[PDB]
Amino acid sequence: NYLDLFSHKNMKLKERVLIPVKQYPKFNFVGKILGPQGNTIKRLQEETGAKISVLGKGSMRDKAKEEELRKGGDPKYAHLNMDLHVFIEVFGPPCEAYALMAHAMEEVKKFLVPDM
Amino acid sequence: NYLDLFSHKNMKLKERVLIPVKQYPKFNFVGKILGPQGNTIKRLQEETGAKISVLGKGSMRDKAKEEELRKGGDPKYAHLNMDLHVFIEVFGPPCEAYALMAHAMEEVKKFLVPDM
Ligand SMILES: [Cl-]
Ligand SMILES: [Cl-]
Ligand SMILES: [Cl-]
Ligand SMILES: [Cl-]
Repeated sequence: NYLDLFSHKNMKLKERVLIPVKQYPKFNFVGKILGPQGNTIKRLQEETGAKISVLGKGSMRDKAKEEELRKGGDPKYAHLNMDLHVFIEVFGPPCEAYALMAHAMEEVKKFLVPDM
Repeated sequence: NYLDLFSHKNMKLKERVLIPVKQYPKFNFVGKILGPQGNTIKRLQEETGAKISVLGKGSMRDKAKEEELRKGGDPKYAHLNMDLHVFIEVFGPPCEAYALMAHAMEEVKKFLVPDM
C-alpha cells in the first residue's frame, strides 16, 4: 500500500511491546503503568492519543483470577496466555501516524525502561 | 510478533510515500529531493539513518529513458510503473525504530509538503 500524505482515511499502527520483567525482576511495571484506579494509563492514553493496554500473563496481578478467567474460556480473556506486554494502538492521519506512534512508544518506554 | 525493547535484531520499517504532484502541480519535487548530483538525498540519507529512494513514473525526469528502461523489462527498473513516490526504509533497533522512521518521515515531509 501507499502512504498518502493528503489522505482522509487514518492508518493504524499496533505494537505489542514486551514488559521487560527479566531485566527488572523486582519492578512493579503493572502497578506503575496502570496507576491507582487505572488513572495513569488513562492519562497516558489521553496524552498520547493512542490506545494502550496491559495484556498477557501478569496483567491482572492475581494468579488466581487469571487462572479462573483463562480457564473460563471467554475470548476477551484470551490475551492472558500471551507474554506480559503493552499493546499500543494508534489510529491516525497518515502524515501524523508515525509521529503519534513514536510519541506513544517514547512515553511507554518511560515506564518499560524506567532507569533509562 | 512482539517488539522487544532489549533485542539485538533490528526491525525494518518501510513506507512508500506518494509525491503529491496533484497538490503542487508546478513543483519540481524530484529535482529538490535529489539535488545537484544526487547530493541532497545523499545528505538526507546520511542524516536520517534511513534508505530513501525516489521511485516510480517521473523519478528519472526523462519520459524517454523511462519508456526505454521500462520496456527493456529489466526488473531493476520495475518501479517505473508505480506512482511517483519516496521509498523510506529504516532498519534499526526495536527501541529506536519508530523514532528513526518518524524522524525520516519528518525530514521527507519537509520536501513533500514543502509549504507546510
Ligand atoms: Cl534480582
Ligand atoms: Cl509486574
Ligand atoms: Cl496549477
Ligand atoms: Cl516532479
